[PDB]
Amino acid sequence: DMKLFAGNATPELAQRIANRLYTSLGDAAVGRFSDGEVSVQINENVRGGDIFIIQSTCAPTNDNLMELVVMVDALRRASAGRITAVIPYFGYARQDRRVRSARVPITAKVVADFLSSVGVDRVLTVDLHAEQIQGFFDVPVDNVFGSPILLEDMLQLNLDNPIVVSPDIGGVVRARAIAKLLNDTDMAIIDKRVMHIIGDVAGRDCVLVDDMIDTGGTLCKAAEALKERGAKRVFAYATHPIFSGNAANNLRNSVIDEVVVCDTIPLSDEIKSLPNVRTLTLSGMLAEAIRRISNEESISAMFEH
Amino acid sequence: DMKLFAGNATPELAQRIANRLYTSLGDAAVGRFSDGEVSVQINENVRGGDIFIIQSTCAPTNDNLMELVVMVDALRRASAGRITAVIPYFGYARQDRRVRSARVPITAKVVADFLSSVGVDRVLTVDLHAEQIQGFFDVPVDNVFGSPILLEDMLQLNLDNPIVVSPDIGGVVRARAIAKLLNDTDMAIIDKRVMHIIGDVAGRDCVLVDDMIDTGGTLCKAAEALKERGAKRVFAYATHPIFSGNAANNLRNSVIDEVVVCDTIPLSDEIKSLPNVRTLTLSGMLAEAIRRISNEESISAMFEH
Amino acid sequence: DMKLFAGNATPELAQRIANRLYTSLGDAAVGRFSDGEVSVQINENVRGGDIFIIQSTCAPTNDNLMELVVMVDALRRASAGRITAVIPYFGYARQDRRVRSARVPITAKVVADFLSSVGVDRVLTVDLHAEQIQGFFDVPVDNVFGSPILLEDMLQLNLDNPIVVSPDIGGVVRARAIAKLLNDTDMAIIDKRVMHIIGDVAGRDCVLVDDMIDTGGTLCKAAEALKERGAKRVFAYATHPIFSGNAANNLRNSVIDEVVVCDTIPLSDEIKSLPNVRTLTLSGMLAEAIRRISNEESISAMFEH
Amino acid sequence: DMKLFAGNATPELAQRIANRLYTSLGDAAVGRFSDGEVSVQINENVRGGDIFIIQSTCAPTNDNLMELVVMVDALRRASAGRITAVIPYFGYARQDRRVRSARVPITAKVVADFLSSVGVDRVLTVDLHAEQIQGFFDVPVDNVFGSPILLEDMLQLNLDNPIVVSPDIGGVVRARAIAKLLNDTDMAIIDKRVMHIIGDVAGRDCVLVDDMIDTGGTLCKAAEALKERGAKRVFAYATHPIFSGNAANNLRNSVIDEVVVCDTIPLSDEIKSLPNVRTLTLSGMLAEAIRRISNEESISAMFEH
Amino acid sequence: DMKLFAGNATPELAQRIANRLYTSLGDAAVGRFSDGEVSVQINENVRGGDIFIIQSTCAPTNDNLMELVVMVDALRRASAGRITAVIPYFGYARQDRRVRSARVPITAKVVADFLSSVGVDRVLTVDLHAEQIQGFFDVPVDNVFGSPILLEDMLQLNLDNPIVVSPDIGGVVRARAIAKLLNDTDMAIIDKRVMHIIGDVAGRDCVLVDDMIDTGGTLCKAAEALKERGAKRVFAYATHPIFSGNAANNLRNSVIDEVVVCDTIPLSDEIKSLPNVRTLTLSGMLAEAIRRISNEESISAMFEH
Amino acid sequence: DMKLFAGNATPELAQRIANRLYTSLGDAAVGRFSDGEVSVQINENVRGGDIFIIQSTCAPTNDNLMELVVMVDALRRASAGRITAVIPYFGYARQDRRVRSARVPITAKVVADFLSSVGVDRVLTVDLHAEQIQGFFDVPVDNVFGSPILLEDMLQLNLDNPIVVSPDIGGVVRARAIAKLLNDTDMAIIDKRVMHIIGDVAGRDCVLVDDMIDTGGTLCKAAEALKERGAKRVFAYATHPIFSGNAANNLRNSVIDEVVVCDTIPLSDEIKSLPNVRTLTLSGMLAEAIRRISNEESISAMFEH
Repeated sequence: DMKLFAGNATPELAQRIANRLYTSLGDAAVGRFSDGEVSVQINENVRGGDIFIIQSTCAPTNDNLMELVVMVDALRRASAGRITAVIPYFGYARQDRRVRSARVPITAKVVADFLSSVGVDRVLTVDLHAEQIQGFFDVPVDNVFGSPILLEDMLQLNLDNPIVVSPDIGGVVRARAIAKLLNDTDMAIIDKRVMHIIGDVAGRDCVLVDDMIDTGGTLCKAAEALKERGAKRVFAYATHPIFSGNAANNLRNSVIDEVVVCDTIPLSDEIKSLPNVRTLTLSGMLAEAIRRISNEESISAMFEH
Repeated sequence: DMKLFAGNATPELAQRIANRLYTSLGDAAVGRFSDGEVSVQINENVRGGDIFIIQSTCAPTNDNLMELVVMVDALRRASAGRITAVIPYFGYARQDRRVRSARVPITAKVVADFLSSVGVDRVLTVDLHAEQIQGFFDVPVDNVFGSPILLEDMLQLNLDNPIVVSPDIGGVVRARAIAKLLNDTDMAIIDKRVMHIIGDVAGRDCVLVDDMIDTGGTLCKAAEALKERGAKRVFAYATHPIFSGNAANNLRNSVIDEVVVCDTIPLSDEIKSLPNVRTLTLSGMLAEAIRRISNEESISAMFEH
Repeated sequence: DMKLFAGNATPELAQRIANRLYTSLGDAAVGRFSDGEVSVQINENVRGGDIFIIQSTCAPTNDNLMELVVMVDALRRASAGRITAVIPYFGYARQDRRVRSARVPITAKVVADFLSSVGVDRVLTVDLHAEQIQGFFDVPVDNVFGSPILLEDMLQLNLDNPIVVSPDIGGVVRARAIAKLLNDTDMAIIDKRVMHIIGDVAGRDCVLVDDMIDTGGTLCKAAEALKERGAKRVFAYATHPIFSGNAANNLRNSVIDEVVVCDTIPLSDEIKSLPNVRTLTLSGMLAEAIRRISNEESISAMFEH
Repeated sequence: DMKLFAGNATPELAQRIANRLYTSLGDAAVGRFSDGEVSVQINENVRGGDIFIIQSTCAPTNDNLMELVVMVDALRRASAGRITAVIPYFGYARQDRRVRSARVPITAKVVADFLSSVGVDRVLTVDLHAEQIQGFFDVPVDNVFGSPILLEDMLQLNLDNPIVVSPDIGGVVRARAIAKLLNDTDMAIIDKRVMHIIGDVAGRDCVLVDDMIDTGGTLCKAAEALKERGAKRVFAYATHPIFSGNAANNLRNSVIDEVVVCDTIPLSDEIKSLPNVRTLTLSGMLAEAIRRISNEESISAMFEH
Repeated sequence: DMKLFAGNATPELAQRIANRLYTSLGDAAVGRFSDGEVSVQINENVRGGDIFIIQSTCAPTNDNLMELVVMVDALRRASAGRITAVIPYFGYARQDRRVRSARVPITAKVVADFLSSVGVDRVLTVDLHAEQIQGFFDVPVDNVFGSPILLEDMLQLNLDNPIVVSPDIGGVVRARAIAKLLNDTDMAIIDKRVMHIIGDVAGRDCVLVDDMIDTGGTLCKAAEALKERGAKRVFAYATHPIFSGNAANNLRNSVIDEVVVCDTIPLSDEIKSLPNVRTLTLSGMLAEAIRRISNEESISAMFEH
Repeated sequence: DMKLFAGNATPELAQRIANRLYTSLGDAAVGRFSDGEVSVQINENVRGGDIFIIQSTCAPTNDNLMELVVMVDALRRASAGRITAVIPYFGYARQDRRVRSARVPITAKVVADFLSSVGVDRVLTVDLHAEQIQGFFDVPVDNVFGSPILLEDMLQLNLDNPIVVSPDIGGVVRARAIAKLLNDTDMAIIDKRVMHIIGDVAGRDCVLVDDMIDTGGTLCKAAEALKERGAKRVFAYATHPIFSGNAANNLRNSVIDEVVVCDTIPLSDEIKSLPNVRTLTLSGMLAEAIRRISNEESISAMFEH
């Protein structure tokens, strides 16, 4: 009784997930009216079904989120059994954007409350900030991780002497975990006092790890700082290729030799033109997670022995 | 303790209302981040205050609505006393858009629930469809009407022998009311069997009345149909100048001599270039309504003796 | 696991539905105490069952609605699995009753909220005003239509040259739909300027169509107006036989030759004494709808090819 | 900013309260439509006001309760500041009606939830069962007592040697309290094994005390049982004169010399014809309670030194 | 799909129930941090399962209740299907504790609301005060009774001429029911004017019945009062052995020959040292109730033919 | 109309705040029953008042939290106007306690929801983790900071050459802020690879800064690590003196010369016996914050020019 629907944010990823589930996307016409309002209508029978909506809240964030909530409402009024919102990238949840006024909203809370109000039953995201936002949901949240796929790709290319360098001081726990998993290699930290790199970096291959790349910026500066001191090659691995701002003149005019990202965001054409940017796929893991959520099997058993 | 804030949809109308209230707009920086997410921060002290947010949900509808709800959340977390959302045009509430699938959402209900969830205390709209949407709100809704201003402008230009013609069959009650108010003049109906005009139209001045103009379309066709039979001049009066689609080649290539609208929507530049389109202002009525809501005075006493 | 319960509004219709489902009504003693309060007690085991309550909110409206909500509460506290309220006629939902004070409640909203609060999971009505009230429910609403049965009875009696006449101007969409379905016959409108009948009516058989008959009134006046100009016979078809006020001296002292109604309201004895009033039955359609709701089958597939 | 409104249950008591507050009842037309649905419309301006609704939920209980909730909704949608429901007698709250099925609703809970849902802010009742029902309300409940007025009337008529006799075993705490207050007189209990009267009753004046009289019944039987053994006179004092069933042939064909009740229920004409039934008034206490609730003064200071 | 979890209040009773269900307690580490906060973590996979939590809210009440709600939250965030809270003794629900200030909370309501908020779906208690507290829950409550087991143990020891004596006047209904069930024996009441025992007690065996024993106190005084007049033996039967205060010097320094209680509370060691205190077990009835709740079978059919 | 109430967690701090407000604590008897349940009763009249409850949720956490929610319920049922919960230390909110099972509750969310459910209107805490927990509250939260008082005490004792050292890597932002405020002194970090101290520490006075001290532990180890390399004196400044575990043998058997804490937790006697532990007071700041919250003045204006 599992049915898959998709919006307009990630149609390719939705098609890949549908292919790996040996099914097809549902028949729903999701489009825009003349004045810009979201138009949604369901042409299938979804009564009592187990519905999954694959809709990342990537740029344009507001249109995608409105599509998501309007589809949820249309499916809830059509007597759908359970609605799961598969959101590969959760939009209004970034923590590294704080302009100092102290009178600011909590937009992740707003989005979580609106999702719960419109009728969402479950959430399945990828690499959420798994310390804060899971408390904003009154519905169960299944957070799956893109780290295993990125790490299994890291092990493929046979780095000389890998060292994991966190691009900043906030994200050192993830770097430590990846370093421990990756053959228990060495450890390094970039600190912005200028740059204060901590550890030994000389004649090695560095692997910067992050959950996001917005405008290059911090990653490009960290790569430059640790390549000033004779790092052989610099590989930057990220899960969410937001690539806003310029992010195409920052990557080209940089010393990073390869940026590896996942396919949670469509990765617009100008980035595709770059030669040193390669994208992985989360379709297999997301399909397995969807199948296990539908059948009430252990999601955590997918990531550990 | 009344404070006024504005977003980015209607900044001119908000400034006019603030001028007529002998006050100034509050200091809130409402803008966009690099990736398109709404950024809101309040630079004033709004603790215990009586806050009004002037934000029409016009095109682009989703960005404007997200600005509105994010401002409401930011003000609610800043210990604002009461939050009133002054929405001159309510976006996802049109009834004349029905594509036949029968599995469709009720978007006005979704917007009303999200407004109530984020922390809105009152709503003040202009010319809402005052039979359905007021039941979707669990907060009080003050619906003020743009009919008195349009009618007082109608009486100014000294029509030869005015006759009120409803552009379609759904909106005949409003046409009857305006005809009764306007010196108890004659009555006519356009019916789409082709066009089936009902009543006497010959050597008179016709005044089409509607609450909205989207793409010309129905109004242009009605004007052509009733000018086939020797109508002297045709004036179309509307409250909400949505003007989507073309709405600039429809108006120019038409026989309408003057289109009079209100200022609930910014009325983009290409429409401004047209010579036969003139806009009124609702700033005085909205300012009086805001002042009466703040002081708990009779709003209905503003429109009747 | 389907169980059927009934109150005191429509016991005959409930028995007919139970007969067509090859089952029997549940054992619940629904009665009145000495002081007039509703007494409800369930003598069956309804734990985990799929419960349906057949209770029209017809006159006396308040007693019937109180019976309905008290039965819902009694079944919800008895660990019933799902409760569906089959309401053939929704009571506080009429739109053609507006006395002008502008300070009035929305009673349909009140009833919907109270139904949702007491523990109703689904609603199944017949010929609701399917543009407004479905937004007042936060539970799914299945609106089934009595039009197919009335129309299939219309086609039986072999009208000479049928023409569909809407009794007023508000309900012209339904008349147009029925005219299109009924061999694509002609079209006519009654307008109250006196009566302003639009179209050709002479030597034909007219079929007035409405969703309700309260006191004769509008239908009797329309029949008189269109029989002034040589209409052969006049048949009035309605879904809800409210028949309040007099509605028995209006029908007898009228020129309508046959009034055909459905059995959503018990149709009290004085109306039964009339010879020109004949009632159809919705028991088959309601039984099929109940069976399809219980088994999660397509309700819309019942009404279209 | 205090305004008083009334329904159709207790219009005389509402008028008395309005007279003692030196004000007048608000202008609201509360009536019935042709089909029996409650019609409510507010002809006053109640924006920001402090509204009190005086509406007992006495027989007919369902119509009165529907009037109450419809008035509450009409006032809440008219931007009323605070709504207090003054309910002199709470209807669906009796505990001495238990038919043994164990699958029964809790109707007091249903009424409390519906009152809270429709928009009631406070409740002010008289002689509620102040151990259970106050937990069913999520709004503050002010329970005032009719005991002081009944007791001050008891002390007036100069009983020979008063003894307080509880009509049954459940209500012995109230009898003990009244006996302690009434000059610390003696104590007696009626027990239904036949009747098992406990204590000394001979040559004395007995004063049965209860919060309600439904059909005579228990009180008449207790009076007969304790007058079998030479009780001089028997006075029955109650707060709520429900007087359902017969309650007019039970009182006449009884040995009770005087039944004293309050005016929370209109006390229909046949009871008025009886000579041995006298009614007190709670209008003064209710007016003082309303005035103290509006001004945020101590209600409990009204009943104690 | 049934899983059983336990806290730290009643681990022995939970183990007995798990043994009678031919299963084992789930793997959850419920403990305390250094500062006293409750630590809970689930080491099993409970996705989609039917979870039961066996946790009495006995002394220490606050720690046990916090353990219960924290386990409920941990299981709800782990995608548990349905959570049933098996609470053999409900803590904040006693009615025989009223200190006179009239400004007091309703703690049973607070606990019920917090249980409903944290995510509890059903409640299964033993010998609750089944007239008030069941209305405080918006989730179904299954109240099972320890009376059959106590009564079947009463019939075992072959009393000479049993007479059921209620320890006070409030609990006479339960005493009457047990007397009717126990061979329809005689009836007696203890009344505190000193003690006013009602009925014949001489040369008989008395069986005091209560739902609770807190500090001896009332039961010890009643036993002394009815043994002043030549009662052969006095047996006190209770369901909840709270045994607070002293309750060990009251029982030893008393004339009660045997106190029989159930195992809803762990019955601390000093009480175990007493020779005249014997405990029964509710594990069989609770296991049957759990099995019937999981399989949606009639609970009431467990207690009657 | 401001009234102050206190529980049993922090009676001294509550008395100090009441003294600085020139008022007295309200008359509420907050105690324990025999079985350990919280007993609360209000002996004052709090109708319409502006109530503040000063109750830290410190050890024993569960008893203190239950006292808090029971007082809130008792005051809400007594018609209190607004209830503000002044919680100097929020209990179930620590983030540095993560045992790895991934099936764990979010206890801060549970406490926030229960506070909102029982009827709390506002929260005023001290040095909360101001990035996560403020989103768990649907009521406004006023987070005041103990940093200004600790820093003004730091500047008093005339350190030789102060350097701020963060005890770990998570809390480096607060250390950077305090270093910038404290004459823009130098910066250092302790990193646990053993200890990896970053920066220059030799012949200086180090000032470790943290929001909490639980068991010494991390702070003692950091002090030892940075005193291995010739630090003159080591001062540890904290806001919340939890001091659980041993925390009295860790501090004595350490090289820290002075531990300065605030008075949000009663700081039990064994810690008082230590000579090198000195406590500050937040009573002035909390009194000013309470006064400004009551009068709707700017709280943020208290901490900045």
